[PDB]
Amino acid sequence: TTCVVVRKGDEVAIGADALVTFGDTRLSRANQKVIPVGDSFVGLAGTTAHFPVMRSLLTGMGEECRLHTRDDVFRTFLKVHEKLKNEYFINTKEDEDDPYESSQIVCLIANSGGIFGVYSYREVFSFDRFWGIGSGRNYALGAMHAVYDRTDLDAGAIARIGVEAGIEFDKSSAAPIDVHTVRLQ
Amino acid sequence: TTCVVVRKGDEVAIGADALVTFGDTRLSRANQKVIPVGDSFVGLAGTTAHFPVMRSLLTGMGEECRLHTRDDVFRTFLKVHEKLKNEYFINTKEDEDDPYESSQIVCLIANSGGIFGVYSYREVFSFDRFWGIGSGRNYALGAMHAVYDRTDLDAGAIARIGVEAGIEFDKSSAAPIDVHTVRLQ
Amino acid sequence: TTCVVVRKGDEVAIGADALVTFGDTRLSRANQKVIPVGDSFVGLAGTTAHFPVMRSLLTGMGEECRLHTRDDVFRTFLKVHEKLKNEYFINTKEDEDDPYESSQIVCLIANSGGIFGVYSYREVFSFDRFWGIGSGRNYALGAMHAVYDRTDLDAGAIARIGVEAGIEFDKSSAAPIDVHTVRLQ
Amino acid sequence: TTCVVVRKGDEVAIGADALVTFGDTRLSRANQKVIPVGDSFVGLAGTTAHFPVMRSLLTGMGEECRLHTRDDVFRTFLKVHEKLKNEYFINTKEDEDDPYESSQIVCLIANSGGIFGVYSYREVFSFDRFWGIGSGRNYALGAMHAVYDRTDLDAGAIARIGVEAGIEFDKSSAAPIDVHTVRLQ
Amino acid sequence: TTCVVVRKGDEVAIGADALVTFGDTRLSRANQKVIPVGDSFVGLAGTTAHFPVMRSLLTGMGEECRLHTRDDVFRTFLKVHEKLKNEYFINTKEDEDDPYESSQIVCLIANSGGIFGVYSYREVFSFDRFWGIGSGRNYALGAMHAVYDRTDLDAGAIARIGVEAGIEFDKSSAAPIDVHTVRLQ
Amino acid sequence: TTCVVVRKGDEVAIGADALVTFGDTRLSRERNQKVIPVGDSFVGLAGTTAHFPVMRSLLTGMGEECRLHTRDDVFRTFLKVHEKLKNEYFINTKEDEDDPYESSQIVCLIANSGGIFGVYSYREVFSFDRFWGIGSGRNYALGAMHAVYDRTDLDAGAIARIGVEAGIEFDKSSAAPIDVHTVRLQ
Amino acid sequence: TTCVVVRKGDEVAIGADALVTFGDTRLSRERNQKVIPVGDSFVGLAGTTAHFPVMRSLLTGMGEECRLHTRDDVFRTFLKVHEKLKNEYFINTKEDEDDPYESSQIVCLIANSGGIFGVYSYREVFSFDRFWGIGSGRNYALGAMHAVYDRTDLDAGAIARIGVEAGIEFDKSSAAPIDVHTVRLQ
Amino acid sequence: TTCVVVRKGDEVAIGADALVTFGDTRLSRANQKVIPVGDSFVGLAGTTAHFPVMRSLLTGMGEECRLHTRDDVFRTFLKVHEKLKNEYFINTKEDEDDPYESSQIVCLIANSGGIFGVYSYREVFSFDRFWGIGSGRNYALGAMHAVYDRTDLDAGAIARIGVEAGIEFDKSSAAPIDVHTVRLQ
Amino acid sequence: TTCVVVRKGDEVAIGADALVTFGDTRLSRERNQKVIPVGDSFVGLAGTTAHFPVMRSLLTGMGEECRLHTRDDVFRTFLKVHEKLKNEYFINTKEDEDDPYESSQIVCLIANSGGIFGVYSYREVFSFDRFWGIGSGRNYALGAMHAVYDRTDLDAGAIARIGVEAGIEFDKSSAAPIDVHTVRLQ
Amino acid sequence: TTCVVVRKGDEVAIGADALVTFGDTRLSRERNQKVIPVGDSFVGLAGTTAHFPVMRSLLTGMGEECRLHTRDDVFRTFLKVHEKLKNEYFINTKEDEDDPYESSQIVCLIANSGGIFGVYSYREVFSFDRFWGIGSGRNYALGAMHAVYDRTDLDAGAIARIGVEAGIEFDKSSAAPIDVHTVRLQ
Amino acid sequence: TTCVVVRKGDEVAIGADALVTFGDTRLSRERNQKVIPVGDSFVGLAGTTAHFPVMRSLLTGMGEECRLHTRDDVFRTFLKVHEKLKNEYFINTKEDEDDPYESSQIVCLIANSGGIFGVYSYREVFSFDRFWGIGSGRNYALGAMHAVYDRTDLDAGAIARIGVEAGIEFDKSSAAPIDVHTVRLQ
Repeated sequence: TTCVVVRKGDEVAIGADALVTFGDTRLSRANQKVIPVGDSFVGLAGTTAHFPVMRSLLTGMGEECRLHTRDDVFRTFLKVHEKLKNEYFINTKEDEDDPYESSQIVCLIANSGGIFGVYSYREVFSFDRFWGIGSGRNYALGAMHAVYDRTDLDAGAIARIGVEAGIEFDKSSAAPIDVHTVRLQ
Repeated sequence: TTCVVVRKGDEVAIGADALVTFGDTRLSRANQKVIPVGDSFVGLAGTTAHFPVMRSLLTGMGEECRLHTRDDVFRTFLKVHEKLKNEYFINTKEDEDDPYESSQIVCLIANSGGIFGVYSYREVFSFDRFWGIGSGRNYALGAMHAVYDRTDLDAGAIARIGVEAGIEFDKSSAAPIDVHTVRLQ
Repeated sequence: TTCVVVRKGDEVAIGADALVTFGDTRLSRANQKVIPVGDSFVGLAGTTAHFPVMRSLLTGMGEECRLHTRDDVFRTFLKVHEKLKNEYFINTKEDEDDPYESSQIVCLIANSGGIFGVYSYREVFSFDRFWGIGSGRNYALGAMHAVYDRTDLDAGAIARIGVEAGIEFDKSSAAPIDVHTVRLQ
Repeated sequence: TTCVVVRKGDEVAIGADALVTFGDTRLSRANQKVIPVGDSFVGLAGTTAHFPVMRSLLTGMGEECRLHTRDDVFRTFLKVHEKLKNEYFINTKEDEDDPYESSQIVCLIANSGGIFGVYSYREVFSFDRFWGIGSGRNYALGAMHAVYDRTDLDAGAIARIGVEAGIEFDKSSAAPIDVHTVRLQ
Repeated sequence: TTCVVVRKGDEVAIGADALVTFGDTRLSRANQKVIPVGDSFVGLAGTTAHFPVMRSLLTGMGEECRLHTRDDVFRTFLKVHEKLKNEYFINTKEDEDDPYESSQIVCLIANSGGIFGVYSYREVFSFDRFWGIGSGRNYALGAMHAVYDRTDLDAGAIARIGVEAGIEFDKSSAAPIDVHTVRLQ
Repeated sequence: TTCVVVRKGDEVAIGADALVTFGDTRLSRERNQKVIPVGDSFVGLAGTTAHFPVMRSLLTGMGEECRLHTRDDVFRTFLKVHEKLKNEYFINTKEDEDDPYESSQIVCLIANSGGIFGVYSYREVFSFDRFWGIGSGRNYALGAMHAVYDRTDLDAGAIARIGVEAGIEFDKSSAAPIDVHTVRLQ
Repeated sequence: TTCVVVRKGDEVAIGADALVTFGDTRLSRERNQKVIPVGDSFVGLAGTTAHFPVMRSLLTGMGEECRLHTRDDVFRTFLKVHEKLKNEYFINTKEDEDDPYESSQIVCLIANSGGIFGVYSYREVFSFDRFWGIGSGRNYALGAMHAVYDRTDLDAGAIARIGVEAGIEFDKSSAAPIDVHTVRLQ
Repeated sequence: TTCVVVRKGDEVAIGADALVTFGDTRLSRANQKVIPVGDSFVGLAGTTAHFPVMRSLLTGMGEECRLHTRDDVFRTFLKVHEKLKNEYFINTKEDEDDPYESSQIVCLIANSGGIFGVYSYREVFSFDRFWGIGSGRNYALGAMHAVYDRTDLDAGAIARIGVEAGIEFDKSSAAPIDVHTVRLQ
Repeated sequence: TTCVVVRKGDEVAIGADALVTFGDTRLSRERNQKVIPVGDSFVGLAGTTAHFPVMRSLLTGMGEECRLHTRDDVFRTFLKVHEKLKNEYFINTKEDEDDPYESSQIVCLIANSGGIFGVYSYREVFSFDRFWGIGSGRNYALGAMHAVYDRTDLDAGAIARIGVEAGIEFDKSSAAPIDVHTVRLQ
Repeated sequence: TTCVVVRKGDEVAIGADALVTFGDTRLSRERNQKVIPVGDSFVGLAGTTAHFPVMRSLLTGMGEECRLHTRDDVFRTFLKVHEKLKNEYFINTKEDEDDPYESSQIVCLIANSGGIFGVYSYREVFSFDRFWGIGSGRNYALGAMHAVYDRTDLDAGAIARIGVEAGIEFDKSSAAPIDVHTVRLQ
Repeated sequence: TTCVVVRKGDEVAIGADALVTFGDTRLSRERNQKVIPVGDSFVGLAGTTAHFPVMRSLLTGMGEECRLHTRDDVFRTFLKVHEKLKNEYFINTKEDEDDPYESSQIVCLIANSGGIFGVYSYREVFSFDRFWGIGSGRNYALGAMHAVYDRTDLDAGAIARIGVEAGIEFDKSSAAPIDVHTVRLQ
């Protein structure tokens, strides 16, 4: 996976690749990993096997899923954690003494309030210019960093360039590219 | 095991091999891994040792076992998870940070509503053309992909060809082949 | 251990060896692993160290220990699981994602209702001709398979031949042989 | 440790060595591992570090510590398990699927009712002639087996010979030898 | 990370580097690891991924976050442990038999009451001259020890020198340096 | 990688995908790198891209002493490849008899007018009647080729393409474009 | 694999299954690949299919210097097989005395007019009086042959078939058809 | 650490070294590991990181901390275990099947009632002449054993000699030596 | 480390960061230590700082016998480097064919008027058309150079600088200042 | 161990602690054991006390053939030390290029009128401009020396003492007394 | 095992326990097996009883070429012991410089009129001023001897006895009776 979020000027963008697999076996589809949730867009980290519950949970919430500030995203995903446990019987533990782990990344978020990342359903970050997640994200970060200050490139174009870089070098990332842009409030 | 599901035109099909073992020792029988549940057919993944409880649970449910839509299959297997714990004292945990694991696959499903797969009793997928599970599934996927667009082949015939491929190359798959077809609503 | 069950004609049989050990050290006795439970015979898998509680539990049950059908054996051993936990404070967990393990085998059963095997106190199987368990069972299965269709051999004789094979080749199986026969209802 | 129990004629005996250590460091004393409990004698298996609670528990019980039959010893040590958990906050788990382990041995017992062994606070055995436990027990078993049928040797003398053998060959067994004899009822 | 605390004369100081990472990937920022909590300064140990909850918890407490004595810091962080569990569903276990582990370090603290360190949310230390934590702390300790008795250097200057040493030699420490000083009561 | 060989009628074929990587990082490339013309044979290389240059240089440099049209010839030729690797390039290729089957011991598939062959551990040579495949996508390829081999409208080249297509469809370590070469049997 | 040898009366027999695989993937084949005629003896090969070609080529190429009709002859012959593997084919077959029993050290079973034999680690040779078997299905085979050996209506060939049948019945790594050869004792 | 207790004549003594570390890094101090608790002295085993809670707990108890007999010490430290769990949320588990482990040692104790050692907060020992704990204790035991019968040496002098030996040979033991003596009742 | 090579138009470039460490402890230094002038080529060294001195001493001492302007020349030259390491400096550099891709087998990148090259395990030599990079920050560098390569205002030197900048930005084991050298193609 | 070398102005210094152990058990000693006079140089030995006697005997016995006043001389000298260890004392000192940085490969620090040096794996020699340190207490020492190096009142000897003091203060495997030797640069 | 050596005044002593085992099983014995008279020296052997016979046979057979009265003599003698073990008895005794301290590398303690010595890995020889000990009970022994060494009424023999007594008291792998030999210094 290569998923990125970008912020520049009065616009934000979220970009993602399309590859979905059950382990090493590719699954052909009719984008599955980027979800519209109200007027936000959420890009899911991790294995395809865990997408259906997350899509069903976030899209079903509706009004109680508030994402336009860091505190709102934080309180919302605390509620996502509780719903996973009580309704779907899924565990999402966090221990403070654990080091950084990629499998604890939940999602990136883009809306008119800004661009955000969620770690372990509890730790929420806000980003000023860009960030990315998944197996192709290091390639994406280098690309977006190299081109961000170009005057002819908006947030959507920078996000596309980020995903292109991930697809170019990562075997676990593949075309087509899905990009959505949103104007800041 | 090689178990497949196929959808083409106004018909769906489910196909499975017959090999059942306790570990490395083969068990001779009078098909054990494909179960009629109401008007659906369910193909069980995993070891033969865990078949009896699953067969007893699914066939005993009756009316509360609804499988003709993705949401119905989802809610039904959430109930299967609870029954396993409360009635049969069997555990089926899911952690979100876990990667893809073959031992979390529950079953494939075929009925007049379509063809489905269930992962970890919670994550439900719908398939457009075909899918397969078990040790011989990679051979089966290649075979079904190669022949799906043949105008002379219906869903039942494609499923047979899928199971044939699994039997040909996988030591843990064996004849005879069991195939059932159902007309879409 | 080599323990077998056989069914042929109007008779069933259960056969077992006599070797009992605490680890690698042999224990001399005055058969310990085959138990009469009402009008059934139960052959215990696993270490000698866990025999006393199982013998005490099964023989103490009496009327609530019903074993003449697959469903009865199933419900009975669900109750055995609960008694082990609540009365004797012993754990018998099952996880669905676990593969086949020999240490989960509980027993073989022979009575006028047929011949049965119990796995993990929850999964119950019925056998048509024969089966065996323990370290010498592969030798036993080969022997019984080779001689089953002999017109001069009844169920008791086939079971003896099964245990003989286990004793011949397995260091963890030893004479004398204990065989009991029961007429089918 | 080398601890043995013997039964012959109208007498039983229990024998033990004297070595006590905290790990590899020897502890000099004013026998610590053989305990008088009412009119029985109990020989403790395992590390010296766990002796004080066991001595305090068994000797404090008094009348509710009944040991003269297999069933009595069984029910008594079920109560010992509960007291360890509820009063002393010590765990003694048993899983049925576990293999034989020396660290699950609790004690040998000798009284006018016979000679007994307790495994995992739940599984109780009765012995006809002799048995032994601890690091020197294999040497002891060979010695007692070789001399048991000697007409000039009683149960006490056979037990001494058993402990002598353990002391001779096992570095974790040491003199002096402690032997107690009891007449059968 | 290199974070230090210093006490000398009528002044204390806290010093920290600026490097923040998600694993091996650096995160560019607009100091994130040093937090003003009332009139104290708290420097956070461990991964950047766990900063947001800790910052949100400590700054939200307000009056119930008392830090000017060893006992106050102790009782306050016991409450931090409970809030993490009950409000944020985060675990912070301590076992007494565990050895020293760097991942159990919580923070260093500097205020008008003195300089403190917190280990595992339960064990609180007070320091007379200085201490440091994180991957560059050994370099920092050597530097501060070498220069502490210099008559021209106050607590703030000694802390800067400590962080400089960490930045010089540790790849996981980077400029700019953040230092805050506070007068003792 | 998905590489296949096929034999049907008077024709044989060899097919391969194009993906080449240094570990997990893709390398953009130029004609197919893993299928090599060696005289009038075609050789498809198994394993990591990092070990391709020496193998390409060795096989193409041999010329006349690289004889591949029979099982025995392929066998003796690759014994010589083993010796050259050790003595000229200082590379080790050990075989122990007690070792089990390992995919990292696969060397190559071969197609020429003498037939279709596979080489394991530079010493064990097999001949195939209808088809075979190697690499991470080969199980998908085998299922596809098995399912379509008896089709009267499909020749050896077409069956090989279908094999590589299946590997590309399902294996993340296999990618288009597909390279196929056909040769008439002698 | 299930391979057995039997001796009874004036006849010996060798029996084997037909399943051959590259790892977990089955290879379709042609006559039985794992039983080899070597002069007037029959040799049944243990272990992975990947190591069959060199062993077949070595044993069948020896000819006159491959003498197998006594325990000492089989012993000296397979010492020479060990040396040829190392010097000609550059394959290692080490033995350490302190190693325990390992199934991957089994080389073959042998049947000829001199008797029935087994070879372990190319150095340790055994002679059998009634029967033995090797491979993943051998425990089932041993039980079957033991149960039926004393039947007056069954000769060595029939007992061997029954042994292989038992292996095929219960072992997933054993498959039909069954190959049996009988030889009269000298 | 080297901590010892000695008993001779009408006097007992407790001796300890001064080295305190956070892992491999030494901490300079203004003795931290020997605590006065009422009229007893308690020497703490294990890492410096766990000292503050133990010091705070034992010194805060006061009258309910009774230590002058084996049974009193036993009941007192059972209460210490409960307080650690309920007040400080610290775990101190004991399993009976565990072997001897140095990390389960709690403390040595010296008072007018005698000299004691506590293992796993539950198992209490009394010593006749001497004992020691920590990384330098083997050197200390050899020294004290060699000199105990010297007529010119009292309990305090023997304890000093014990700690001297630990300091001489153990890198994790360091001067100065702290010794306290108490007259037996 | 972040080291890159670039080729565009009539120019090539090599770029590297400056960070050098003994393990986790930084060493302050002097000109760039990891980029070496060897005749009229520039060589960027992969791996730990601890192994730089012998490699610098060996390559710069060779002189005329160190020929690097073609793939074959670089190949033969580094075969000789392998032999010198063993015979003169008593250092081992083994390669086994069955080993997978490993980053610790990377030797160097090379830039000269003949083109841009990479050397793996002293034996496997690659030529690059546009760019490549090695070391802990190379993935960031590859993404940056790929994103900007087709810019008409950027030459090979500028693209290399941008590559190293990206590595320094995100990798803790890469640090300023940046060292870049450009060479005109023959 | 804490051993340091310093260079400042016209003087160099070498400093070391005194702690020597067989494993965890301290050995009481006599002058400093880990700093050796070799001609007019001083050599500070890294690693376990158990390996000191052979190294002391070898270096002090060499005499004239032990030349240490330049980087190349130190390099050639310790290549000879490696050969003597193998041929005379039957001790192995292997280096593999693909190995990462390891503290157990550190041999010694050196101080003489030619400068201050460090030797890694008997083959890789470094020269230092201001200071360096080795052993378990070296990180504390580096921080101390870095913090005080630019003090106008401190010479090379005083900076080295301060370095060893820091190691002794914080490292349990470092202990007083401190041994320091100074030498004037040529 | 507890074995010690002591030096005080004009006398040295060597002391040892008597316990000998094959693994965990005790072997009953005869005079002390682990202390050997070699000419006019006494040698106490470390390690398992299983390796005593060759060492006893080698050292006692040497005679005149076994010189032990100085550190250099002991050193050269045990270099020769290493060579004899390899060439005559086919036993390996490797040393790698990068290895840490290991108790299984201890060879022996030595006492004679020249002083008291210890040998590590057949190559590293130490001389002791007051005392030392080896084996599983040595830490107890060191503490005892340290505590009593300065007693005016105790000679070297008495201090050694006290050392072995301490080992026997606390170590399960040490047992009575105690064997002590004293020798006057030259």
